[PDB]
Amino acid sequence: GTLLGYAPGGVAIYSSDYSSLDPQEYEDDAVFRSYIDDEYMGHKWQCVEFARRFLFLNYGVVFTDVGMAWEIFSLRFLREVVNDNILPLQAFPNGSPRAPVAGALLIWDKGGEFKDTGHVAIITQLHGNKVRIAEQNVIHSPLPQGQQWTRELEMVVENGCYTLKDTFDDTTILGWMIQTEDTEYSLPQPEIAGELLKISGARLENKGQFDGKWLDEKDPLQNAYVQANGQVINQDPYHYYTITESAEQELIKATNELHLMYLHATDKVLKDDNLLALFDIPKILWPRLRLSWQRRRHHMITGRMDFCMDERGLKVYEYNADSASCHTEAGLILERWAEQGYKGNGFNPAEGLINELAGAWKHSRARPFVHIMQDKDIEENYHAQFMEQALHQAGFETRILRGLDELGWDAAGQLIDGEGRLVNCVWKTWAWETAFDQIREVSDREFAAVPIRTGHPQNEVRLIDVLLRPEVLVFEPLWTVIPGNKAILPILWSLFPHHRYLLDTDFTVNDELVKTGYAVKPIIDLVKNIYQQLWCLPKVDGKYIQVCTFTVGGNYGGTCLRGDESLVIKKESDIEPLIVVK
Amino acid sequence: FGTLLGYAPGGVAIYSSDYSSLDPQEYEDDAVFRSYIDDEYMGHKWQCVEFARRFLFLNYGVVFTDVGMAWEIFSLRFLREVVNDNILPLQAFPNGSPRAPVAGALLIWDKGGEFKDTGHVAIITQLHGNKVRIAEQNVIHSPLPQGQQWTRELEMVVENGCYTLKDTFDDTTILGWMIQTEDTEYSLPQPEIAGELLKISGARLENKGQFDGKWLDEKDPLQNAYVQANGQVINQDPYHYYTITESAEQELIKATNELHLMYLHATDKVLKDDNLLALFDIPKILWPRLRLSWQRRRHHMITGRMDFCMDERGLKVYEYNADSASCHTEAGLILERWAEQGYKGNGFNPAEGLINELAGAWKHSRARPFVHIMQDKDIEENYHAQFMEQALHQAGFETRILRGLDELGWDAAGQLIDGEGRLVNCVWKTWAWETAFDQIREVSDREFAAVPIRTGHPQNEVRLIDVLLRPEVLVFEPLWTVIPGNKAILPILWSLFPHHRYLLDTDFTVNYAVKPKNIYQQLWCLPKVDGKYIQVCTFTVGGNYGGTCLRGDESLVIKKESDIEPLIVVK
Repeated sequence: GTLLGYAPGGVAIYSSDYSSLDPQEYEDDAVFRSYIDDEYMGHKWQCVEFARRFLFLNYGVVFTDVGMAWEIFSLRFLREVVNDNILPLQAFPNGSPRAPVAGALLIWDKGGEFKDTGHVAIITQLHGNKVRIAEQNVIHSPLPQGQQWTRELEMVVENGCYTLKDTFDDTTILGWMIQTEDTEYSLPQPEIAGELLKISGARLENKGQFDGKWLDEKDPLQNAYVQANGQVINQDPYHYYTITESAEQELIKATNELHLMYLHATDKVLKDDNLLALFDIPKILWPRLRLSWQRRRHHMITGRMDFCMDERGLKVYEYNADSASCHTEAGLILERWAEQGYKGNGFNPAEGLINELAGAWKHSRARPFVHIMQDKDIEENYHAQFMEQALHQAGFETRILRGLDELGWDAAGQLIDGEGRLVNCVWKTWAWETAFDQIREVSDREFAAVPIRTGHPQNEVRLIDVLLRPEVLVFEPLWTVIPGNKAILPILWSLFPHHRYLLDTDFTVNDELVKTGYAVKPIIDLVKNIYQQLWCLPKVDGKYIQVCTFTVGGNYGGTCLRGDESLVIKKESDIEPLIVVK
Repeated sequence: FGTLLGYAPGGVAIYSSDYSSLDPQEYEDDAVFRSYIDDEYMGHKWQCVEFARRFLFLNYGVVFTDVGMAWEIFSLRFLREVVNDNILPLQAFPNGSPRAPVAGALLIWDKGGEFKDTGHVAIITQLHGNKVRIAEQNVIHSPLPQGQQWTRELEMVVENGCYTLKDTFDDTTILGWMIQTEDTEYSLPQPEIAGELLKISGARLENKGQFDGKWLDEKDPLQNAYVQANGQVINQDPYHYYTITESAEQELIKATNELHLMYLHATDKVLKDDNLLALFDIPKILWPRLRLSWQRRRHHMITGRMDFCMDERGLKVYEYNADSASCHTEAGLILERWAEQGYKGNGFNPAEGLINELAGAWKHSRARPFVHIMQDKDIEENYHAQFMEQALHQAGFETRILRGLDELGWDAAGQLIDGEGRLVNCVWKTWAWETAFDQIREVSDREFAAVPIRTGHPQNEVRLIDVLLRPEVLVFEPLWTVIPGNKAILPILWSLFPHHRYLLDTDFTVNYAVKPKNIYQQLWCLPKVDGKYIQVCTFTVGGNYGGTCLRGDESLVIKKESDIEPLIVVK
């Protein structure tokens, strides 16, 4: 790219002339990711990337990384990065009585000059009747000296209403967005047609594509997967499901927003002992759990959100931020599946998974050498190996520890592995709860802190002795156990009452819950517990399908489907092949 | 020395502190004896106070003011939550209290017996029935038995609802325990220092002509720069000096640490509300960047200076300059010269550790390997810049001093560079932030989305604001440090800690000096001591105490030109 100049605040404007590139460079997709310290801004040097980066550097906020600029007009919040605050963002149509202001996002719908993507610019200066903007991927030649705008648009005020005129004539300006609590004159948030949220069944032409060994056993990752499952993804590989590109766009927005909503709920829980007590976490760990949250809220690498998605809308059921899995099936096995038998133009929405994980690890505070800790269990073998691939791609060295036998302490009481190498950075497949169970009887009135071992007769190291060791940096962080506990659903609801992605939930039976019908779930019959309005999964080609999204560093990492003949998906229920289509 | 004896609960290591085996001169000053966890100073290896701060830190994320001797811990009434700097109430209960000791409590010994002058501190690690197990450093000196995570067990007697603990030594005095709780029932009222000990005294040296010639070295660049700005002078009569008691210094150490946190809380309140913030006269265009600075760099302040009124009536802070504080050179170097050249008593200059405290702060900062020092073309700024450069060098940083803005330019990519073409990306400035603010005071936040700083110019003319507000430049002190030194913060401070012993009643309305929309504060004038009004000033370094110095003037109001006065702390 080329530096064209700077918008106010010292924000660089670049040319995204992919032309001057050869396909050999474009093989490493890390060179296209624009970052400011460890915060992903976007793709060099797109319009969306300039807008996030400008808002980030000048105000410390960003907005959900939607695939196309016209999509921004449907967002109703900006994310304050340092504390993850959700700030209200309003939309105003061109011709609005709400005049455009300095710093507003100016959005173009698709069409004309901005054909299929629409566009975004930042309004940088109000020069009387002209509206100066800065933007990327429109101008590609250096700007005059000292000019800190890319284009100037004329604004007309007639009858208390404001109308901007583009410099192009076949385009359509949707309007401007202002971060404010005032909703006067604002557009109500667009609602996706329910029909586009329907999950459809599909069938491949059966030419025996999957009759033999379609996963390669020689690839240790795929063979490890085969050792735990066989040459199998689902019961009938010729059957798969599709969702619309619009549904995926909605899943991408919901994933990002819900992540921030869960962090707010987690913070509300952690600030009140009466709420925290509902999560069944040993009191003795409370100070460390709180400590973890205060300093590592941004250190979560990956999680998984499960939804109910059909013509009625999108509803979250759960968010496992601690021990999420299914990454291998969705990011690797489904790719081989598509390769082997799919020939349409759609795509597997979890295709970008590995790359996204690598970026998270590269921009984390992990140590150079990461010990991967898994249980001696065949499914965990491939999950651990899939993550090891992402770690290596990001530049880390690793050692996989199966069970706890090779761990011991050195003469100074520091944990070491089998090669006598100090252990101080762990990525685990173990659920934290497994570690909690080892000290569930340690009273916080008797002990000042957890009496973990630092030496032992038979050099016997327990899981809890490594995870709670101050010198060991653990992923996922301790605080991640909060999100997945159903005790948080009533809290999430009180913080965002009647949110389009939430289900009415409470600790008591409301009058809303009686009229609506509700499920009683223990901290599971249908009608101390939580009560939630009923909202069962759609049944599609003989199975109840649940839509799942992966979060990676708090952002969307892809989507996959889980299906079952029962109305209740279990951890053993199958991943089903998913293809996103136009 | 430093032998690992075992661990207390939570994985906290217990080390033996056998100094003997080596140098005295170096145990103190060498950075190798300062215990840290990541970037947070824990203590002196491997003392009792150090183990208590680190135990509390690693296990709960909290610490307590780093007082000189264990027994003084008993007088503290709060713990500091490190991440957010919250002030947590801390209560003290005497031995024999109806308030029982809890696991995690600080157990303090007064001086006396086995704990001679220092007193002692331990943490209560386990309540095993009628025993109380503790962990501590600087008592045991042999490894503990395998798997034992306490250094001593002590018997507790429960007679009539009152708990009394018995020590294992028999010539000692256990003051009691401290618990972090908001419940004050059965708790000790915070000790008040007798006013007499807070008096500043005048004293004189035996005049043998020690100051007749050049007592400052003009061959030393730093000392010569000081002389070029002042002559061979520290004050008007170098045979005259002042003293304060070790007890007063102890009081100034505590107050300094507490007041820094209190000012951080008032800063937060200010930044959380536009109504409050508008009172500080900071260009509104700068507001989002100022808040970002506060949010991300609260722990990044390097050094500041608090000015107090101190005498028999108490200790009262007047101001905290967290942006452009000076006097470090006079207090940390010139007074060292002065004492050396003419003082022959047993006391010490309380700002003697200033240079080393600053070096530590820089070493533990996020400053970049190469730091440009930016100063204006002003004679007193020359020596302040060089004093700070010396601390940066000591901490491992490379530097280059920029005087005025002329050598600064932009390369082809519009990035800032110095006269040698090196990229400028980390600056420590002697310039006050307000000087830069002034350059963009007319930039409206209604017309411009952000500050229209230059990234190029017809005559390659770089302004101070074009550097300090550049995203790629990491500036010290951070932009938020402009808030503590503004008088408009005094009423906020008061509202947050009403009737606090170190504050002066101040409000925007009259509840009585009037300071310029006005602030009204209770009258409270500086004491006159040997012909001058004397102000007591402490340096903060990384939020911690870095020393004390005195400033005096014939007038009741000390000015920046006011003289630093030789200061000795004595028993």
